[PDB]
Amino acid sequence: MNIVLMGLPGAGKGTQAERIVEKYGIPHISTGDMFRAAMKEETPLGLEAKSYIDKGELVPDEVTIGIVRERLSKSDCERGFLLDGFPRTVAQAEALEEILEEMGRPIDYVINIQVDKEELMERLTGRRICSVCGTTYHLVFNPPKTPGICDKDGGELYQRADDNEETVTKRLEVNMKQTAPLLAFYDSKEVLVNVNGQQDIQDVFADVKVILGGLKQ
Ligand SMILES: Nc1ncnc2c1ncn2[C@@H]1O[C@H](COP(=O)(O)OP(=O)(O)OP(=O)(O)OP(=O)(O)OP(=O)(O)OC[C@H]2O[C@@H](n3cnc4c(N)ncnc43)[C@H](O)[C@@H]2O)[C@@H](O)[C@H]1O
Ligand SMILES: [Mg+2]
Ligand SMILES: [Zn+2]
Repeated sequence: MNIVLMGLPGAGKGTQAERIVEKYGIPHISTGDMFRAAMKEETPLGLEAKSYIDKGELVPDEVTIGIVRERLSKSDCERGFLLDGFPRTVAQAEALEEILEEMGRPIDYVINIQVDKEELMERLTGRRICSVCGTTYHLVFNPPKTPGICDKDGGELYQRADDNEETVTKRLEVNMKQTAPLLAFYDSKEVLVNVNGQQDIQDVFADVKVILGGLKQ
């Protein structure tokens, strides 16, 4: 159960990741989360990352590969893991292959969550996130039970700093450039599976379960 999720900004990676972790019991590894946590702490790594993240640009490959290698070296990853939003360049994918070869933990599937690009702006601009647990809601498509607060813990919802229209436009341009080469990389390795992310959340997850329920040790 060594799984990677890829998809354009807003496609539903984090929404699916939360459900995969709950169902299958493997740790969530999100480069986005790691960077934003480091930003909040204002560490040298965080202060370096912030410059890129704020513009909607990719953080350099070197630092990014480093933090993922470090995370994967932790004991919990022995049972599997769910990488969310990494790799997102071919150089990251190549380094990952080598790391996982050394570790003896090769990827089972790369799940590509496909959503029409024309949908992604509204996905992001309408997104609200729990400040306590980080789960995501959508004011139109997936609202909380009580406006402004999280169903699970009562935490206050907020809007991610990079979810403004101008930053979203950039984030979409940057990552769309990467789509064809990464798809070509993993289609080659015969681990790529496409899922239709343009469905109700539980229906996208139904399709994810078809794939992940098939895995046997
Ligand atoms: N490897 C790397 N290398 C270099 N730099 C890196 C890097 N990784 C990260 N970075 C940097 O860090 C930044 C942030 O990265 P990261 O945090 O990875 O952001 P991202 O990839 O842009 O993805 P998002 O979290 O924005 O969206 P998602 O697809 O997870 O959507 P969600 O499930 O919340 O859903 C979106 C919204 O839609 C709603 N929703 C979800 N599913 C559905 C559905 N099926 N139907 C309707 N609505 C839905 C949700 O409720 C929510 O409101 C990057 O821009 C970059 O600067
Ligand atoms: Mg996410
Ligand atoms: Zn919460």
